[PDB]
Amino acid sequence: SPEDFYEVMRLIAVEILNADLEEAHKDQILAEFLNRHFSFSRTNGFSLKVKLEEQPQWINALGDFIQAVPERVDALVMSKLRPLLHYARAKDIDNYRTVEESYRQGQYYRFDIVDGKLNIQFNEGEPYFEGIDIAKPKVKMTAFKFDNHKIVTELTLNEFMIGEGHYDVRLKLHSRNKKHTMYVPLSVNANKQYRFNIMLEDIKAYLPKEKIWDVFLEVQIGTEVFEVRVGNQRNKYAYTAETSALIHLNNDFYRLTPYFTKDFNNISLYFTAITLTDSISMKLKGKNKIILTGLDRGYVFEEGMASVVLKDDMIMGMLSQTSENEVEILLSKDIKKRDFKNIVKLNTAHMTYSL
Amino acid sequence: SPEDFYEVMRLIAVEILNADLEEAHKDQILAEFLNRHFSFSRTNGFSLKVKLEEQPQWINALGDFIQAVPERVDALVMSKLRPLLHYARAKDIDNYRTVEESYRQGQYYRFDIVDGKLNIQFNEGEPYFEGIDIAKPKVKMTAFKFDNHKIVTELTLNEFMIGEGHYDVRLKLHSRNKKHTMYVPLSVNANKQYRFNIMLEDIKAYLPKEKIWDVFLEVQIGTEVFEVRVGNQRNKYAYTAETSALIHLNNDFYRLTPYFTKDFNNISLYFTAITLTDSISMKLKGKNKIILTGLDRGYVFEEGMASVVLKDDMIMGMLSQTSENEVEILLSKDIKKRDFKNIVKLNTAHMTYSL
Amino acid sequence: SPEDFYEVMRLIAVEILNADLEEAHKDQILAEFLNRHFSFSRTNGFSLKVKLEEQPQWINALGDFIQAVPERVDALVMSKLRPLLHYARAKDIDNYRTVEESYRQGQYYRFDIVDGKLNIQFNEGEPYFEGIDIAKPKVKMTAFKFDNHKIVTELTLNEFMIGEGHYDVRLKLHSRNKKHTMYVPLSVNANKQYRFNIMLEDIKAYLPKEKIWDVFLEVQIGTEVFEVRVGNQRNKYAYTAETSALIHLNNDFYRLTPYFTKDFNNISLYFTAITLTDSISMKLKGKNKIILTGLDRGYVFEEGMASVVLKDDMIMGMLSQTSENEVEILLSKDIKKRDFKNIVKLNTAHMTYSL
Repeated sequence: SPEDFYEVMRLIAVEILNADLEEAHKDQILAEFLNRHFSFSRTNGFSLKVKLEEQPQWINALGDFIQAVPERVDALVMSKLRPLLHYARAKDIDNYRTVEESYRQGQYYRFDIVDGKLNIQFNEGEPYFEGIDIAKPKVKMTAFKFDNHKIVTELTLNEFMIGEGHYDVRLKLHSRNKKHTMYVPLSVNANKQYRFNIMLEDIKAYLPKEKIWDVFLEVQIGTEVFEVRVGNQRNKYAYTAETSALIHLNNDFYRLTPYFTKDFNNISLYFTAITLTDSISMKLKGKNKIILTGLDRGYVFEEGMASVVLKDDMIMGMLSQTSENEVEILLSKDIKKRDFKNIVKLNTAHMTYSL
Repeated sequence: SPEDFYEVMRLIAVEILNADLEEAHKDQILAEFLNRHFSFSRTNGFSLKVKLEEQPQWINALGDFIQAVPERVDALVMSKLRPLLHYARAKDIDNYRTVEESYRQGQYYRFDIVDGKLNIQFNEGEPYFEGIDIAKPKVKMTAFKFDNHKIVTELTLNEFMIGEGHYDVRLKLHSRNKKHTMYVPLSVNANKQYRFNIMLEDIKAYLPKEKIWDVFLEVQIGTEVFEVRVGNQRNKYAYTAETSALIHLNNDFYRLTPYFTKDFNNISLYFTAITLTDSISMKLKGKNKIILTGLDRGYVFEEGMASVVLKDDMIMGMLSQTSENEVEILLSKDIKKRDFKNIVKLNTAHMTYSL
Repeated sequence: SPEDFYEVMRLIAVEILNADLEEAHKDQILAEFLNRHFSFSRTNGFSLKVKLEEQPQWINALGDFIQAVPERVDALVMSKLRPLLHYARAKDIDNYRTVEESYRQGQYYRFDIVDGKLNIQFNEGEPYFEGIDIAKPKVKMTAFKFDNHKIVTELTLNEFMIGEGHYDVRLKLHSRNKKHTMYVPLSVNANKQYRFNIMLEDIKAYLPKEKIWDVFLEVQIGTEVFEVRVGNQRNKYAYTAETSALIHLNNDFYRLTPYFTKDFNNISLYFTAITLTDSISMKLKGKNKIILTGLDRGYVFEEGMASVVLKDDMIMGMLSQTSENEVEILLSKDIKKRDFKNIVKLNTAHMTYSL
């Protein structure tokens, strides 16, 4: 129960003050006490979790507890807590929730940035709290689709202390050895859902430099840069593990394989050479259907128009991903078995693969 | 005639000063007097409208009139008028026009921004006028084309007090209830003509959230943001009203319909469900042509390669928009009437529609 | 040899001081002396050119020479030399090289920008040198490919005093008369390799305004803009001179021709009208191959799916660039010679050309 709890934290704050050493050393010890308690106790975001009727009962005890700590100490504590300490002593939970609410989406009544920090007035007539640090945004990968033509991924900023439009975002590919880097511009965003089209024709020339490419979201605020590793929060990955995309580069074949890391479950891209006939079989089904089968893993191809090229003939077709390791190319006419063996080239809607 | 006119405005300025109340209250009343007169009288942009020979005759009378108002008052008047008041008293119309000229395109001899405001020196050797506010840009929609694959729109900033390169622009879709938002990056710009390619594959996932999407141009200068509603100034809209684009989304069909609002003639996008066979007929013409007819409104499709898919066969074709509600798909071979009834799938160059 | 050389420069610095005129006029004459010597002598970048063992022998003599010039003068010399003058007197070549190293890629131990200038601490514990100007980046065009559908060019910043991520870049097309302009956004970048996809459908409407379009790279740092003319440093151009791309615009045909200027060997784009049948021949080879031959210059087309349209029939094909002025369209079926003469329309994968 609230005031039985904050009763206790009040007395602990009292004894830190009546310990036996200097004045300013007690507040530093005390300042660390409420950085942690507001970060890791019941107090964090109580105005959004507790239902609205019981929260009046919460702010009284918090108020008497926060009344016990001197106003001096609000300068050494983490900057984003100064408003909550102030409305705690004032037992003002319309504004206390507003603040905790204001941090989640970055919607303040009035605000602006100064020196890369926030100055916020949370409601009309209330003071401005100045110099509030900007914490790292939480990112959830809410979509991830890919084929042999592009990768489409959606990253959703679930929590960020600053609203849409005042920051820039890019998708960052960082090699595991940190030596090489790729940046993909934003394609479109709907509120805080950020969608990136990674065209493999754009990144084919740079991928061979390293095998492991880790995915980050870069978020820039003027010149303060956040590097957010992405993947550990996500919607359910839509493919069987090791599902890959076929890449063709300087007469050689490669696979691009998304996967999730062992230590922290983040998403990365594995790029390595293959031998096409060891990885994918090509067979004739009926007289007008070509079937591509991933032998060890699924390969996803873009659906739509396709063609097969012989040395003196060509046939159009329609490609469809019938299963996660099986692709059907429905040809526009019959192909004899003897000529099927002489396919020189296979094309999807945007890519060509010389056999 | 000029000095008969500015004669009068001089005497009106004289009587505001000889009214009977405090000193600073007269200038505020006076400051509002010339905010309006420069905004809504013959004086606005006279150096660009009047032909060059008669303007010398204008600046003398303006000079004697502006000579009557104290230099004190140039601090409470709208910031962008301070240069014109100064060159008025100086009866300097080479610089007066230069200023009015300088505001139209944002081409100053010397300038830079400070606190989101302009500090301008209009000619060599002349003073710097500091702290000039930036008014909202005028936008004209100079192109708007669309099909079932993308929207291409060109927005031209006809007037803006700051030159190309120092601001950013994005295309904003804002739901009528302000709840949801889409931002499209700039695709290319030629001087102050800004072209946006809105790929429907990029926005298909976000459109179903609301029916009405209003079009804005966002213009950002550091952190000062302008929201400009667009459409009321435009070149002639190139389609018959209610012309739409067909969208396919999770087995369901929709229309995306550009239109212009009743109250202020701005352009918006209407997204709503349809029943394909109630809206579009598909018929065979001759033996090798498929005709799509919009029954209630025209539907625009991307011209170029297309195909029709049957359950065990496929046929390529060429799509052409023969009229605004009629589309022809010229097939590569004949199709029997009995098989035309068994078309399972229809594809344009970039989109697929399962029947 | 080092100290025989810097011996001399020391004495020259001595006599500039013992000349007969004012104090501050000698330092200005002296300040210009070491702007040039560090810019155009053995001293420039010696810590990166000389091999590591012999450089200790270099910094002693430089030290005694730089010891002779007063510390007063480091304020009037070019800002980026202040660290090297300081570590010269200190004969500190671990830090001297670090600085020269730090300028090449823009990798400082600690730094930030202030007023569009750098404040740098080069190693842990060392002072901060403040107010360092940012010189123009060196640009090398490391790739340039094009066809009738897009231009793909890669620009590599070989040297830039500021690391990736803190600046923006755009590709600029500037008409020779400076009247018209085109800006192409960045498509992707890998470290300091910046790739631009210039879609001709995006720039077709703006190209007719002028014939000569010069290529620049714009680099923006807050509001300080660099205009870097590109082309004179490049990898070997991949096409024969005058190789062009065919453009179709309002029933008329044009060529877009990259070329390099006479005076400074920079790359530009020439846009001018042609008569299709005077520039490109179309002939039948065998019964299923259409050959496009550039008569006066090569024309590059995008490889992949293509089609030819007759007034009541259409044929798909595969386009391949067999030589730099010869293109083969391998049709899906035979075409009679009498119907080949009645081709109304020719399509590549993304473009259409009405004959």
